[PDB]
Amino acid sequence: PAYRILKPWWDVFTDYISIVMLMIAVFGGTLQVTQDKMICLPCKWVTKDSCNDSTGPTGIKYDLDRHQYNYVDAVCYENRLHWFAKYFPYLVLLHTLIFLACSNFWFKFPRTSSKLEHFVSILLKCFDSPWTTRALSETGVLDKKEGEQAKALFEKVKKFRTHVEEGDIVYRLYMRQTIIKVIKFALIICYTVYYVHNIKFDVDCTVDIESLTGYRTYRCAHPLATLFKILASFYISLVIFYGLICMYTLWWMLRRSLKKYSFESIREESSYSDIPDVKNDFAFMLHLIDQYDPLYSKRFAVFLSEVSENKLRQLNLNNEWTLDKLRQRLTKNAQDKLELHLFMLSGIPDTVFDLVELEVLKLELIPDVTIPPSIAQLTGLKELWLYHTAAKIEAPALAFLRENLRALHIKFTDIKEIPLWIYSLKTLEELHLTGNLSAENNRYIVIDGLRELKRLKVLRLKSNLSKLPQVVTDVGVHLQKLSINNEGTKLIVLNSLKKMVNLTELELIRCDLERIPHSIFSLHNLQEIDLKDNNLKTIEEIISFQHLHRLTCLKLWYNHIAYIPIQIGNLTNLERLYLNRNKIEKIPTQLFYCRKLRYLDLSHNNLTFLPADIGLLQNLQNLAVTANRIEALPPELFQCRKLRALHLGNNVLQSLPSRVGELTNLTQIELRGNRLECLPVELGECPLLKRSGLVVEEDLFSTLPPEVKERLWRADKE
Amino acid sequence: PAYRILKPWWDVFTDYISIVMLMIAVFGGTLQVTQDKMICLPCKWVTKDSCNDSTGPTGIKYDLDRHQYNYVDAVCYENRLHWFAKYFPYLVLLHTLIFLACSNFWFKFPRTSSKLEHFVSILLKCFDSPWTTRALSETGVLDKKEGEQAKALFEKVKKFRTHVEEGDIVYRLYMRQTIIKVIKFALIICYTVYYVHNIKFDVDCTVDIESLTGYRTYRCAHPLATLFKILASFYISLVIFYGLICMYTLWWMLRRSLKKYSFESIREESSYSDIPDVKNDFAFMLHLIDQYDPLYSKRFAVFLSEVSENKLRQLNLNNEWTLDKLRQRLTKNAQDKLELHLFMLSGIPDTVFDLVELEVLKLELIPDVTIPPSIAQLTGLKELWLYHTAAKIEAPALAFLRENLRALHIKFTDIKEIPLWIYSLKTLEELHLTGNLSAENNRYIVIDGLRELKRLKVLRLKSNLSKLPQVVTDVGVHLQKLSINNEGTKLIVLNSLKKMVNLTELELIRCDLERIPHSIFSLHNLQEIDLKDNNLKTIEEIISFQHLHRLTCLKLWYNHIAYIPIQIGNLTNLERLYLNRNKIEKIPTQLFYCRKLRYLDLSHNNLTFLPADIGLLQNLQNLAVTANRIEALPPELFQCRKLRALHLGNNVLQSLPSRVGELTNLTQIELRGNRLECLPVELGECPLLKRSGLVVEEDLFSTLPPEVKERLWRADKE
Repeated sequence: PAYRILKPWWDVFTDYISIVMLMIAVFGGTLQVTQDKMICLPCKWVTKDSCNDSTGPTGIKYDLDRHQYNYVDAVCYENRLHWFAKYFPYLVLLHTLIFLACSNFWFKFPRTSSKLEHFVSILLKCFDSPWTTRALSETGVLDKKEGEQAKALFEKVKKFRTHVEEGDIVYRLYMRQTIIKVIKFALIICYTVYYVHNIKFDVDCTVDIESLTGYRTYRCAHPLATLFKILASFYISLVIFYGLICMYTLWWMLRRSLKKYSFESIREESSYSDIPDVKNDFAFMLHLIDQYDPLYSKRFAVFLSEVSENKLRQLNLNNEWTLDKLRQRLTKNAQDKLELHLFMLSGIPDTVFDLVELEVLKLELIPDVTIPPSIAQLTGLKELWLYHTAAKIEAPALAFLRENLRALHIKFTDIKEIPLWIYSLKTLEELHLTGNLSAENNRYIVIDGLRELKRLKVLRLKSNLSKLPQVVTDVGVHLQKLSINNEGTKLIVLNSLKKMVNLTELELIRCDLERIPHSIFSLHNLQEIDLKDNNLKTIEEIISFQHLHRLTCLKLWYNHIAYIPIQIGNLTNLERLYLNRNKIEKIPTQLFYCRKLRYLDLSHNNLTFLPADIGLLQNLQNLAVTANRIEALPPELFQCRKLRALHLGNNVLQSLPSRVGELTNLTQIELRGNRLECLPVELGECPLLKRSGLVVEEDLFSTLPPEVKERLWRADKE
Repeated sequence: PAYRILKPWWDVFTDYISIVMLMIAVFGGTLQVTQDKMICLPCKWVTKDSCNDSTGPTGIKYDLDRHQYNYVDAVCYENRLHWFAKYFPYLVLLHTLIFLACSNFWFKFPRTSSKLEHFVSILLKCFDSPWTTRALSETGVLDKKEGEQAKALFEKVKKFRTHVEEGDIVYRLYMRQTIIKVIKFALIICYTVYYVHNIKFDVDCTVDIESLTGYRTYRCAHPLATLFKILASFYISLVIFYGLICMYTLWWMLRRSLKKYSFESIREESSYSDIPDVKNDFAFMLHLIDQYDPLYSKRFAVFLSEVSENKLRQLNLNNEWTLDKLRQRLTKNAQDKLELHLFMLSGIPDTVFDLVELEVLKLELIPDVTIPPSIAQLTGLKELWLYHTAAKIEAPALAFLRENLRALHIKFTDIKEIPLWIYSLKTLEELHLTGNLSAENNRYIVIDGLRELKRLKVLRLKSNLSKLPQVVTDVGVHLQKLSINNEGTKLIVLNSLKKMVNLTELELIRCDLERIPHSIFSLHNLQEIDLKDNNLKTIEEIISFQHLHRLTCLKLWYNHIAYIPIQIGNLTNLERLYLNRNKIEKIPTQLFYCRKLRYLDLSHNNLTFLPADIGLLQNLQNLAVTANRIEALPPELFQCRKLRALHLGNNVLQSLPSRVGELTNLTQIELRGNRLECLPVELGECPLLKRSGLVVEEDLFSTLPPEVKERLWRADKE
């Protein structure tokens, strides 16, 4: 059936003893009801209310009719026969019924019956699940339905365990009913042994009946006395055994503290040490199961272990993300390297470590992930991005990283979630800290270990830092690229950059400087300068940039500057100048003294006209003047032949010179938003020009001869 | 039901006998309770407390009313009727109940009830499993679910076997209850046969009742005496049969030692000889099953054989390692041919032999590997790798390998674990021994069979040779490439290389020569010679190498040479020369006389400067001068234009000569570890120059003008 596992050997022994006692009770009751007469005979001679018992023999004449004998039998039976001899079977029946009631009370009381049914259903479901079979076998691939069933079983087992530990009702009812059984056995044995000698075959009744029969005392015989006596002896022996069993049950329930379950055997033998001991009302059920069969408890033990749940989740992720299905999700970043980005995953699948070709791994919002040593299988992995991810490392994996790690990007909201092994990677070249290093008024101790990286070359601090850290200044002695994104927070250098003399990039995006630092003049090794959104008003510091012999990538876009300084003519080695999103009205001629410009870009600025000496800069390749008040392009703009990109959008350009055919290198040109009424007929005289190379509105697209349109459409096939 | 298989014929016979005895008990009980009266009559004439039994006949007047007769009947029934006549049905009921209880004890006792239920569940599952059907049919294609279920059933059967052999409980209870049955039958027969004569129709009761009736003795009649007597005879016959059955059960359990199961008939008939005998508490259940039906035991026996587990593993391997998986798992080795690597696999999947394009097979740590004839299905297979695997091959597959096998790789630690059929492979061309052939005071007898293979070209002995085996000396007269690696173990020749006349490769890696052997001079046909890690001291024997007019690949790295002899100039055929990892203070100029050097490399040498004569080596391709204290490079060296690779690591260099720019065939060059600070501009103009070709420090790369960097990186794509 179903509840056979919930009854220990003593319970079934008591059940069978109760059945035998019920048979005794019904046999005695049938005996009494069918015939329990008391055959009484008056005796002539009386010796203190007792019969004296003092040619051929002859019978004794009593002159009593049959009905008088029946009456004296009835009176002597009701009055002078001991109540035990008359009511033994009924007392046995009542005691057996009470024993059965107190044995089955917890099975029938709904408050505990529901809990028992829930526990047995859960135990049966957890006993036969193949996940338990696999876990016991281990002491590769499982079906999705099986994994989902195991996950649901884990969840409901945990919820049931949480719900049950506060009950403490099944154990209380079991203990109370066992106490009732023990005390009932004590009383039954005492009174039955005391009164069993009170039943006998021959009895004497002096019932005081003279006016109806004529004799006072009667010698009476009870035919069932011997049978009732042997039945009482049998019932006494049965109750003795029942009481011994109940005493054993009490001793078992009072010498173990059954509210606490050990659960140590499996966790010390199978090494499943992460199984906490259960509280009251659940240790009792497990003890009962142990008394029935320890294997059920052993198989149910796996569902309470965190290791089992964790490896179940890992197997679920392995099934969900196969190798072929995961190579599909591989993507390429801007740097053209294989990138695997995990988003909102429950963890790191172990199948991702089979991709030897993996090069970039990005982890974003995965909770409490431990990088398994299987990462040692990978070879080409160089970038690891942990955005809001706390990753814990193992010993072989940490050494593998310290040997073969190149890049690391981490974003964090609190310091406590940053890796504690980040400093152990002494070969990391580039680091990207986009968290919030401003702890509780600390001197950036959380990054004080940045000096450990002796091969650190790129820094990407974006943490709203109020000032450049001492540790950063120390580590910048061998730093190639320094990038600070202060998000508009005011930053003060205060003579802190001259320590670094090997920096090549000094990106200062949103540092809110408002002034070009005076220490940047000491970094003659700087080549790329970016000052986006620093609220810079005066940029006359170009008067000191000529000492920097490698200044070639001066970028000053997204700023508020009025007039370009003449000191630009001081510099000569400028290759990429960017001054977009500014308010500049006049373009100086001396700016063109830098004949090495390649990617000059002046777009979204309050410009008015293009100087006619731009042809003097024949090395120009790109020039984007989108969103500017440029009335017309001067012809000298087309003197250059090396120009490639030319973006003139949202500009008031009424006319376009026909000499566009002079430039063969003009690849992409953008003229959307301009006030053009007709297009040059030499626009098609460019061998290298595709559909994406021309960006104009359709309405004016047909004003040119259709032949060049057909040529362009023919060249746009592939 | 389910336990009918667990009850032999004696069990069901005893159950039916107990049913019949219970019918006797209830019939006798109903008889006694319904009417068990004893009709007594007083006798007037008495002879020693016994009735004497001494015109028309007339009745005898006793002057006793009916109630006096009832009283004397009751008294004579209780006192002078034998207890057996009154309590025969109740004793029969008690004995029947005890017999039933001791028969069903083990089924109802939970400790053995759970074990029996688990055993019968496992037996029923293993009886109808189609895996047993296949195994018995064998004395094709199997579903994945069926195979998984079969593996799980195998595992749980093994676990149950491990759990049960320590029990020894069910057998003990069965033996004890059979002993109880036998002794109870003995006592029942004794007392019942002794007291059956005590029941009789006519009885005499001298009950001493004079004050109530007036007669001393009474002749009484028991109406049920004859019915009870025939019932007792029937019950005695039934008990005799029951006792004989129990005696047979005891004899069956005491002449076979049921703790141990032979299990040898099936394992000797079906060739499943690998079925170990089961221990106690599990052999007993098998004996019971044999008593019921041997077919259940035979079908359950397959799960206890290692052979069935092995073939189930093989089938699961074939189902798992599908054709597509192995096809995708094929790799390209260094030799540019299809290769497949098997690591720690339990066997070779049969789907592997369906990859006709396979050419190289690698097996490592595969235990008890058997090559089926289906390897003849493979056609492109040419090399076999047997790493720590003992391969067993049949006649057709052996012929296929004798006809279509080129190379062989075997790894071992013992002599015996190598294949004994290796010498049967006539068309073998390459051999790879990586074991320990140094046996107990033998002249390498095991490899003595190498004389069988006259078609061999490559021999790769690696067994830490102390003396060259005579078999190798005799077989080297037709050998092409001989590579020997003793891992620093001493090697002696004593005129052992003179026998060979046509050898070309003489790799003597880590053979602890400590001196150049004098037997190598006779091998004028050698072309490649290497003496790495041979503890050499002086190499002035080059005068004896003038006989070798084909010596072009003499390698002497990883040695200890004080200086290069001046006899190198006598030779002129040097094309690949190596003296790496040595301590030589200067390179003599005569060594540069040989104009046809192409792969001269001198790395990790204590060299001071390179003579200008190195500029006459216009034919040199690769030159490695890493870890050399060369202060400057001669301009004459850069005059050549056929140089292909120049590696410079950890060298004393402050600047690079400016005439390298004239080089156009320079494919690659490295300057890592040097304290250089200036990179000449003319280095940026070269037809053969890419980012991979020139790898230098990041800081030093920024000193060159950037205009060529964009052009180079734009062509770095393809």
